[PDB]
Parts: sequence; structure tokens; C-alpha cells
Amino acid sequence: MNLTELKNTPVSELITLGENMGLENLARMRKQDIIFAILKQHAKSGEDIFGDGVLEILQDGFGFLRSADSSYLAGPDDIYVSPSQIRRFNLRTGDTISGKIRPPKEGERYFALLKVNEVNFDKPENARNKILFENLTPLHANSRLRMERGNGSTEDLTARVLDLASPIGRGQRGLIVAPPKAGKTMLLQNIAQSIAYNHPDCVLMVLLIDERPEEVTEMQRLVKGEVVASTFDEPASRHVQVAEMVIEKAKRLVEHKKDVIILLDSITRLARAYNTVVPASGKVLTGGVDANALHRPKRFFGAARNVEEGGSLTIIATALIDTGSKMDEVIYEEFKGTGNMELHLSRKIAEKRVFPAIDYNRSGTRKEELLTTQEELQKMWILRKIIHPMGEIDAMEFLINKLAMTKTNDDFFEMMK
Amino acid sequence: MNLTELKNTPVSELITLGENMGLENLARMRKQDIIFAILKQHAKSGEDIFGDGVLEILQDGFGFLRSADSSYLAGPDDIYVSPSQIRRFNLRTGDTISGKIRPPKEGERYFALLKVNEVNFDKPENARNKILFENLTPLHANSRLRMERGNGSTEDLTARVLDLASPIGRGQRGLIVAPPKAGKTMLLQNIAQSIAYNHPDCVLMVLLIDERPEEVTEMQRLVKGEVVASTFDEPASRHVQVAEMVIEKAKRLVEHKKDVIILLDSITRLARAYNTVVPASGKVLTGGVDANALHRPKRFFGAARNVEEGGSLTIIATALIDTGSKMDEVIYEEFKGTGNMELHLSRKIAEKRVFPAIDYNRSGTRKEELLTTQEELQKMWILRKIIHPMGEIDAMEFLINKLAMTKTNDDFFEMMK
Ligand SMILES: Nc1ncnc2c1ncn2[C@@H]1O[C@H](COP(=O)(O)OP(=O)(O)O)[C@@H](O)[C@H]1O
Ligand SMILES: Nc1ncnc2c1ncn2[C@@H]1O[C@H](COP(=O)(O)OP(=O)(O)O)[C@@H](O)[C@H]1O
Ligand code: BEF
Ligand code: BEF
Ligand SMILES: [Mg+2]
Ligand SMILES: [Mg+2]
Repeated sequence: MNLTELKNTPVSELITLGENMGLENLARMRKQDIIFAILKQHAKSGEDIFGDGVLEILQDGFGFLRSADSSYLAGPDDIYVSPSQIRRFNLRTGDTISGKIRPPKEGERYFALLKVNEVNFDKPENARNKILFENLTPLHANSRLRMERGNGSTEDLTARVLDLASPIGRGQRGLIVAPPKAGKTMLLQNIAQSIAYNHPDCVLMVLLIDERPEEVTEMQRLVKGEVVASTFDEPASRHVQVAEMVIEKAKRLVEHKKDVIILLDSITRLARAYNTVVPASGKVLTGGVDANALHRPKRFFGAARNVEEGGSLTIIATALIDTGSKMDEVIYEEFKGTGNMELHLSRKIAEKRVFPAIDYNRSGTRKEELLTTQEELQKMWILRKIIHPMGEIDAMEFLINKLAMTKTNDDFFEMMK
Repeated sequence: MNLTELKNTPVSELITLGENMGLENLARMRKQDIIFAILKQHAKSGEDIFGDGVLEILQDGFGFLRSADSSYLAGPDDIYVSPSQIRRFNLRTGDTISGKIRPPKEGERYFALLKVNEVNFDKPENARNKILFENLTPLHANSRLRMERGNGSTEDLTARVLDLASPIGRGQRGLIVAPPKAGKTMLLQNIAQSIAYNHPDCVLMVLLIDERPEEVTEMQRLVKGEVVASTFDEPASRHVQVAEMVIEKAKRLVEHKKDVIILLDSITRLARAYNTVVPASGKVLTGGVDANALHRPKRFFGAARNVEEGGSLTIIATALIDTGSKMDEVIYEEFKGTGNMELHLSRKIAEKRVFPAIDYNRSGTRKEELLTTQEELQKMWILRKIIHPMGEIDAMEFLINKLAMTKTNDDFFEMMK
């Protein structure tokens, strides 16, 4: 008796099971209400019920166990968590809790937690003694997260160009700067697919705030990982809540020496949401940005770091420029002094239908020698010195024509000499 | 005895009928008052009266049935809908209701609804069980909505250029960016005529907010569809109300697997209206735009989506640029990074009296391979690569001179090779 197991079951089988259990007509009923009635009827027989979810401690002291399939939205099937148990096990926002639950009695509206069985997918004896995320020693990117497929596919050209322009390692904090209508969607899809193919052990999390739902359901059915999104039909409060829950879960996972990867596509939208939810202080800067509005996105971005004791946190955010709004322009670069990695995309190259439209000149990675060998770094330096004199479109055409001849970049580097 | 039937009748016949029924002199009376008196006299004999309209639920709990011929304006002949029936049939704003009505008794001012016969042009048993619009899975444009006439007319050149620049499919969410005095009116008229000619099965709705009455009555007598407009003589409150009613009706139609097409021509004017009706919060951004003013137009624009279960919603809005106001430059923009189709028009080409004055270079459609075949996409790519080096005016002249030689674009593509 698990909550996620009943959530994954279809509607027809749940209706059939409820009709066999002998309850009210479930055809004219919601799936969540059907599951609730089935759990009630199964607990009336004396059997136990189990559930799971991410903890969201409220300001009063209690909390609930949000579900991932609903993008951490407030649902009727949330499991209550009393503050007594929180105080007894030192629980915090983001801790994954899995234990026995019971249906609400007369006068209650949510399931109660009796005994916790597993904390953060581990024993509670290992979670009671742990080092906080704020005390971990940061470090630079040491492990190399190669994005090249290696299967010789035609779509691998984007990953090869990305590796030649800006290699990505564990704990990297980069930025994907690109004007609208440049190809950010396809680039993010390719990055997510390459991460899921090359490094399936890492925890991939794609955050899409204030996006077109069709794109949400497309990304959810395309990438092999977790997708937490919030369409534009929701207020900025839900955006802030989802961002907080995601970053808290990422911190709790990193605290257990896990490799978390967050592919953010709405850093600008997140900053707009934070500027909308912040109370007015009577002081407005140039472009309509509050003085204390960028602090929360600043911390959300700076949360990414590489841990020496174990694990890492990678955050790749895509910033929006040339959107016609001065607020986004002020945000983007305020954040430019940030992202230890900038991958610029050119609109002029995208208009020529030359995919990918990557600005190789302004791209780059700091401390790239820690992720590449000596000969590889020398070859990349020679390639950059050869590409720099040529124009952007000409350099992109040259790179595409030279990478189409071979499958691996090593052969291209060997033929360049 | 139908309301719309009496509304379509002329004034002279209604006056004659009222004089034959033996009532007060109807020559010095309004047509609506004449219809009201005729309905009263016909109901005094014991016969039944029927009406219809779009439901507009008020904040208190009751509602009225607005009429389409009055642009959903508050009229004396609105049918009152009690909240009891709303609670009994789960009615919402936008549901088309058609049932028996009765004249108001002593102390009443509006017609009452006794029994509902048809809901959303369908049986109530099919409307009681339905999936909300917020739960439908979005998708990209799959079905091709070809705009080419095919009759070899001289006006078909605009549709041919539009198809070669940006093909339109079901569920598309585009933008027509053009400075003033460019030819937006003729272009919108041609688009509406091509939609009514090629795809007469789709529900066409043209929304004109804050425009001149002459243009309104011109569009109403030119296109073959529904025209809901609101001239500048009305406050922004009526603009917001009309936009809400139109989008709610569109959502209710899409919920019944219908293909709705909305040709918006005032996205900038709608954003200005929303910025005017929003209460001041003491925080003004660059250009005079409120922080929470663009949220409602953002949702109105993002409502457009393609449904996998059935139906679609297409919204083609025309944004205004270079109007001398910085608010529109932020308002029209901020919207640039939202849609997935931009059809730019050049003022320099319009000054040369070269119609249509379309910027073929900056135009385009994302995921265009889902609406065109392989050979068609290759021919469009070759045409774009040939047109790109030439200047805007030169490319437009070349395209016009090459399309004037033949009737179909297939012959032009075959002759280009
Ligand atoms: N690698 C690519 N190959 C082919 N087309 C692409 C590629 N990247 C982008 N595009 C085209 O650009 C359009 C928009 O790209 P997108 O990633 O949505 O840009 P952004 O996210 O910056 O708005 C897509 O619909 C696609 O047709
Ligand atoms: N396809 C066309 N053919 C001929 N003239 C046009 C065409 N499109 C626009 N025009 C001219 O431009 C004028 C204004 O066009 P309009 O569509 O009103 O531009 P906008 O809507 O951008 O203000 C029209 O009065 C018309 O004379
Ligand atoms: F319009 Be893109 F997604 F920035
Ligand atoms: F003056 Be146009 F209608 F933008
Ligand atoms: Mg995008
Ligand atoms: Mg116009």
C-alpha cells in the first residue's frame, strides 16, 4: 500500500477496484478522491498504509509531504507531519520521509505520520549525524562531465561544439546567455539527453518556471529524469515556493554525497517573480528592479558548489537578453559577474538557419586546465587562435564542415596539425 | 419565440407587429423596448419564450446571458441566471445556455431561466462530465492550416508570401510585429478571408479593442465570422470584460474539442488597459509599466495551446512598435520572448508602396518541420539562403516578380532549381 503506486495506476483500474470494494459510484469522482476512498476502505480492515514525499515545513511549525508528480503543489493527499516528530528527528525542509500513514479521523483533513522508516533514502541513524550544507568546503570543478555522445550521431555535433567551447564539470555554475528565438529549447533538450546518456548516475532535475505548458509536457516526455515545472498560469508565489523546494531538496541530496544537476531555464523569470513578490520599499532602481529583489536569486544561483567531502551541485541557468525590457537587461549582467561560464548564442547565426548558433568567440570556461589534459588544452588553444580571426558565421560554418568529416574531435585535432 | 430571431428582424416589421398586437405607440420607442413589449404580450397569452447567450457569472454568485451582437455589453434584455441553477449544473463563465425564459414579474428587471435545454451547443449529459482546460496536455502545432487560396487571384500573393515566410498551424501562438502605417489592416483582412475560405469549419473570432468605429463596422461587414470589438469611446473596464468573456468562451469551446481561432489586433492596447485598471502599488518600472500589469495579458496570450485530446486554440496578436511611447516598447516587447512566431513588417518597404511590406529575413517559425514535408522544408531553406544576402526591398521585389509569373509556389520552387 504505497501512495505513488496508486498514483501511477490508471483511472479505469482504480474505478474497477473501488467498485469491487463496494463504495459510492467512482465514475463521477476524481482520481485523488478515488484513491482516498480506497485507502480509507483498506485501513478500515486493519491493514497499514505507507506513503512518501518531500517535507515542506511551514512557518507555524508543522509541515506536509509534497509529491513530485504535481510539481510540489498543495494537494488534499498531503501527509501531515506534527512538529513533535520534527523536533524529535531534527527534520528540515527537503528531507525525504517514507513511513506508515493513517487516514484522517473525524475532524482531520490530512494523513498523519506514525513511524518514519527511511530518511533521505537512507537509515535515520545516518541522517541524525550529518554536516550541514553551509559548512561544506567549496572547491572548483575537478571531475570532468563529458557531454560527447560518441555514437557518431548527427545530433552529437552540438555536444561536440559545447565540449570544444566550454567543458562542464561537477559543481559548475554557468550561464546560457541567448536572445529569444535562438534555439534554447533544442539546446537544453540536447544537453539533458547527453547528461542522461553519458552520466545516468547523476540526479537530473529540470526546472521550468513561467513557461508554455505544451513545452512542459514536451520536456516531461522527452528527458530521462525528474521534471518540476510551473506554467505562467500560476502566480509568482508558487514559482518562489517551487524554487525553494527544489533548492532545499538539492541541498539535502548533496548533504548525502549525491551529484545533483539542475538545468534552470528561467533565471530571468525567477528574478521577475522575486521582484514581484517582494514588498515595495519606496525605492526603485533603474529598469524597475528593487534593491532587495535580486538577493534571493543571487543566493539560489550561488548555492551551486563542488563539495570536497563528497557530491556536487551543478546549476546551468539560461538568461534572457534583448527582450525589449530594461529590467531583464539589468538582471542578466548583474548576474554576468556571476556564472563561472558563459555560453553566448548569436541571433544573426540563428537567422541563417545554422544550428547550433553558438558564439564560440565569447564562450569559454575559467580554470579549464582542471578538466582537460595538457595536449587537449593546447589543441583547444590552437583551435581558438585559428577561429578568432574569422567571423562568427564563417567560423561556425568552418567548424561544422570540419566536424562533419569525422566522428570524434580527436581526429579533427590530429588533422589540424 | 427566440431572442436572436427578433433581434435580426428590422425595425419596421417589429413596429408593425407591435401595432397589430395592440400596445402603446412603438414608433417613438427603442427596438429593444419594442421586443420587450412584444415578448410580454406574447407571454400574457400563455406561450413560451426561448433565449440564448453566453453566461457571465458575477462576483456575488448570479449571472447574465450576454449577446454577441452587442459585443457582450450590459443590456436590459439580459437573462438572469440564479445561483441555484449554477450550483445545480456546475455552470461557469463562457457556457452557452439556451432554454426557456419568462418576462420579469412585478419587482424584477430581467428575464428568468426556468429550464435549460442545450449547453454549449450539446446535451447537458455530455457537458456535466468534461475535462477542464487547465488539465489538457499541450502540444506543438501538428495540423497544417494552409493559407494559400489557390484560385490564382492577385490578392493571393500575400497569402503565398505568408506561407513561404511563416506557415501557421493549429494551436499556434504568434505575433505580428509592425510599426504604425504599415498595412496591418489589409494584412489582417487578407488573413481572415483566407481562413474563412480555406478552413470554414474553424470558429473564427476577431477581437478589436480600442479601435475606430469605422474600422469596426468595416471588419464586421467584410469577414465571414464573428466580430467582437470595443471602440476607444469605452473605458478600459469594458475592454478587460470583453477580453475575459472572449477568452472564457474560447476555453469553453476548446473543452468541447473545437478549433478556435482568435485574431487579436490590440495586444498593446489590451496591456495598456490592464495597466490602467490595475490599482497603483507605489512602484513604477521603466516606461510607466506596473509590475503586476503584464500578468493578465501574459496569461491571455499563453492561453493559446494545442490539445492532444481534441481541438486547438490559435491566437495571432499584432504588436505595436515605434509608436513614440516607451511603455509600448516595453509592453509590445517583454512579449517578444514569449511567443513562437514573429512576422515583422518594414516601414521602409511600406513607404515605397510595395505591398505586402513583410520583413522576410526576421520572420520564421520554430519547429516548422512538423507542418511541412521534407522537400518543402528543403526548398524553403534554399529560398531563405538565396534571399538572405539580398537587401530587404530587393528581396521583396525579387519575390514579387517571381511569384507574379506563376500561380502556385510549387512551380516557382521547381523553376528555382
Ligand atoms: N539545434 C537546432 N537544430 C535545429 N533547429 C534549432 C536548433 N536549436 C533551435 N532551433 C530552432 O529554433 C527554434 C527556437 O529555439 P529555442 O531553443 O526555443 O530558442 P530559445 O529557447 O532561445 O527561445 C526552434 O523551434 C528550432 O526550430
Ligand atoms: N496589401 C496591401 N496592399 C495595398 N495597400 C496596403 C496593403 N497593406 C497596407 N496597405 C496600405 O497601408 C495603409 C495602412 O495599412 P494598415 O494595415 O492600416 O497598417 P497598420 O495596421 O500597421 O496601421 C492602408 O490604408 C493601405 O492603403
Ligand atoms: F523564446 Be526563447 F525560449 F528565449
Ligand atoms: F496604425 Be496601425 F493600425 F498600427
Ligand atoms: Mg526557450
Ligand atoms: Mg491597424
